[PDB]
Amino acid sequence: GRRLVIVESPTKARKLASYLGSGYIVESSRGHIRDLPRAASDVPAKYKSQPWARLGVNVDADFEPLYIISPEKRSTVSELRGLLKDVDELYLATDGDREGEAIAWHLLETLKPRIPVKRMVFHEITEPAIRAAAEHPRDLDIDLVDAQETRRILDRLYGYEVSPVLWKKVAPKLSAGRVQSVATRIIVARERDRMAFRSAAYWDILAKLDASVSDPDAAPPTFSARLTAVAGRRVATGRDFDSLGTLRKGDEVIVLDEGSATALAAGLDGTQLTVASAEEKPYARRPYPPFMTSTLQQEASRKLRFSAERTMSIAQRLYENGYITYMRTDSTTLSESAINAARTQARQLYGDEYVAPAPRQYTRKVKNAQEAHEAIRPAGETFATPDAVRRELDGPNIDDFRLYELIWQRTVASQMADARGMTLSLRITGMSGHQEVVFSATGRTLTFPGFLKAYVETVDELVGGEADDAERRLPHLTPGQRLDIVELTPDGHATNPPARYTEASLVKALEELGIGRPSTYSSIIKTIQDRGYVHKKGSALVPSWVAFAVTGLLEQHFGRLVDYDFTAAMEDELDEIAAGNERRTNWLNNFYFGGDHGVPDSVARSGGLKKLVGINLEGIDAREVNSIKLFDDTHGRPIYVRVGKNGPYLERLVAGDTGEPTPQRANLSDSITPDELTLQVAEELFAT
Repeated sequence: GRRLVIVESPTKARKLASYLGSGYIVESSRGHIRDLPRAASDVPAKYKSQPWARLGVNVDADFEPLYIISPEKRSTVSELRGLLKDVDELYLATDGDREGEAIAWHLLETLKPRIPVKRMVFHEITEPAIRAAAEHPRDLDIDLVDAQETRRILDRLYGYEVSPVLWKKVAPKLSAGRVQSVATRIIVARERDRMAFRSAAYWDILAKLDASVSDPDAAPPTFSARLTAVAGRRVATGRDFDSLGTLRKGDEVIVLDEGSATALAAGLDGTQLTVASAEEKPYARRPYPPFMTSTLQQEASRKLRFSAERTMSIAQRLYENGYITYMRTDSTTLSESAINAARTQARQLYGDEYVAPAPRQYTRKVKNAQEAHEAIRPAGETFATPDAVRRELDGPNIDDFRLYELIWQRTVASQMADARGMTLSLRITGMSGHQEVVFSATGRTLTFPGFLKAYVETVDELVGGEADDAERRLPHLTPGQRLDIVELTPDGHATNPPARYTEASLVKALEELGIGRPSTYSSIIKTIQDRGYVHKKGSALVPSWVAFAVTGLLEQHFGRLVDYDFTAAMEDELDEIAAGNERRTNWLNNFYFGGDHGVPDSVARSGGLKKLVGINLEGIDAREVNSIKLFDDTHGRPIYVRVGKNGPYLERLVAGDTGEPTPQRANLSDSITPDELTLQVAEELFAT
């Protein structure tokens, strides 16, 4: 009575074997065992008579794939076949999402069992979860397998059609990547917005006011306020200017400068201000939901400074070793046992007052419940505390401890009571010579921390802002109360260009645009950095010059392929295949050959990928593709970056010795970010 069990990895195999016990042999497939051909030599002799076999897809026979065993996986397949000959049953215990379902399907196609097969699905590796899964197998879900295969074939066809354009028009060393190119466009577009941004100056007055002379119990006795109106005209702030430094077409404002702000402050010397309005308004802040993949990568990035790749590598270990639930999920739902476990831990650490009065369920509907239906949380019916786990995960496993702690803290905080406090507003009037001025101040208290004692989100380092537990205190004041002026400071400001993305804020955008999925956020972000499209300047993602070249080529000549809405619709359509609401063959025929289905003017409705890419490329001039226009110099001569074989350089045409146009050049490193290469910097590079 021997049973063979197959999982993706050796760590998972040892952990399952520890719970299944005697009579189970648990082996690892090392991931996928088959793939489309990667080179001519992968094509077996039987298929060398098929001209499509190297591409690996017969588009004329409903996109029939040629799956072959990768040469580095032959010995794995050979061992599994030999083991199979000596067992009475086969258990396939890969992940239950479409990736793991496709691996199970491939193992069946390759191993061809003559014995019963049980497909085991679980989202945490605990003795009760593994025992349950073995006793209650799931039927193989061919809709999941078809969705996985649709994406595999899509990626192969996309690469087959688009790569040669990139090679001919940009550089031979480039690889096509469809969703990668969209993420790169997001980053390029932001850099272009920063390059085109022009700042505007505006001034106000910062006042330090002292209320201790009027009300001796004022706490705090001093506070800050800013000038917000003059003679019934609102003072301009940074939000009132457009991206070129001109006022928006909204309500009238007055833009102060140094002179007018200083003159206003001067007319306020020796006078008192008067409280006009003072409001105290309660707020109640609900806890953050339990983690899903997107918010785990965002918070691990902002708080722990982990890259999304590092976070998912750590989470994989924590999952395979039994510490957390499955880490690729769009659910924030907790099981009844995990709600009760979190609520008990909160009570024991923070007291009855800090537990939510009723249990909190964050039942956000998941697009496919078959693939992952629980939040990322500590595994088991009772969560191991961090203190309990700190010893097991010390030394070289410190990353695992730190991410486990973050997950534990988030999960307990999700079952805690709302935070409470007061939002504070203050409107203050005075007179500067003949002109009435208004001063404004705001404030926020935290009278009850609630869940914030256990978890506070970290603000994005580039966007900035106030943390959810920060407090800004203001004394209690009454309309008509007099205030003395301690200090008056005319204060100068400039508008700021839109923030670059961090890894955290790019994940957030990929999720909100509907372009990323739990299984793809981190691989997109890692791949755009490894293939040289994007690099890191501190925590900021900065596009390289070749990213401008490739993004421009796609935008100018293949625009539907990098359109955010068309991309999100394709990702949604693949999900419909996974749910059994759309057919693999129908989808591939419509996308590749053209069809009457999908959103208006998509690749499919315009005639299909094959026709879209196969336009006349002679009109695409490689020289302009690899030329990024920056600006004219003071003589009106265009300056541009050229992406050469040896990397980028600055260029402009100038009068030679004969007076005819002559190239002047200056080589460029990624030390200079694109929005830093101003005209002034360019002239400096041209001098050397």
